[PDB]
Amino acid sequence: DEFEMIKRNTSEIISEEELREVLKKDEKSAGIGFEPSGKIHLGHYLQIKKMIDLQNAGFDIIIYLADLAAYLNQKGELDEIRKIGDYNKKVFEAMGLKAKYVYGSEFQLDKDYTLNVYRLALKTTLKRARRSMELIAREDENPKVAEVIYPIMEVNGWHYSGVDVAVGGMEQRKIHMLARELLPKKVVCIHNPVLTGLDGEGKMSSSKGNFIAVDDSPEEIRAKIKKAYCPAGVVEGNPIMEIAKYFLEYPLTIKRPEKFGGDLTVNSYEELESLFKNKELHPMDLKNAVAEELIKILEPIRKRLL
Ligand SMILES: N[C@@H](Cc1ccc(-c2ccccn2)nc1)C(=O)O
Repeated sequence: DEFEMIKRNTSEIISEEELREVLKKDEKSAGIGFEPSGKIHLGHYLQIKKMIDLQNAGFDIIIYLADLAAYLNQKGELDEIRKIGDYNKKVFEAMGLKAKYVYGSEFQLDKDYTLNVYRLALKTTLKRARRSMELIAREDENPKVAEVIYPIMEVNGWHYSGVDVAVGGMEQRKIHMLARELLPKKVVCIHNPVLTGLDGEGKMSSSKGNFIAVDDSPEEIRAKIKKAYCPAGVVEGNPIMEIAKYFLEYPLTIKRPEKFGGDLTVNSYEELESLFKNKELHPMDLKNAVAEELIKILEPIRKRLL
């Protein structure tokens, strides 16, 4: 059903009971925001895929091109940030998402909005605001006051958005917790898992250059996958298995030379995981299949961008 379709491949739903209450409503809205990113990667796509799930489930979708957040988070000047946000919109549209796109700065600098930001700054401890930014803040040896304005800026955004559901990666959870504690309307928070970087050494991120971009060329995708961390039998923190879990359609046919066991059809990610944990499926053949199927999945996106 819709709940299950929404829940599929999420890390958590802050409350399932509250989301069930939302799904009874006819008019319901879900939002996500992104600091504009020079490259749109599989992390982004995972969340937009989830936004599409909600859209299919009768939700109106709003995407915040979070230009002011990105400004607060040291991404550059607003005019430049906004150009990147416009590029990001194009990618999201190429992904098949029709939604309303709003630049946070269209409303986040209004006088009454600001006064509410100050109101929330009185209710939010520095310690809690800092903790909320631990996975989000730009690396800074000398953390700026802007870092603790960021979470109250976003919390007030959620308040102003009027959405019933907020979406983001697990790293967003502490900011979302603040929103649920501070605001008169508790937003349902759907968190998506954070993908491991291709080298398996941290989470996948724009600043770490450890991601596959939705517009990477086939040859780039093949090279990135060839080189990725993918230890035999190891599923945990294996970025290739995660791509297989989050992006691929099943039944999945894995091509292999007969000398390695010949073509392999797997009817679910859970079978794939079993075959991989049991070492019936070698990294090399997993990689080849994941690279080819991923290329196919991203191709219509790469094709539109042009
Ligand atoms: N914290 C997210 C960025 C992010 C996400 C959402 C919002 C927001 C929500 C409602 C209205 C306005 N803005 N602002 C910023 C990230 O790390 O990409």
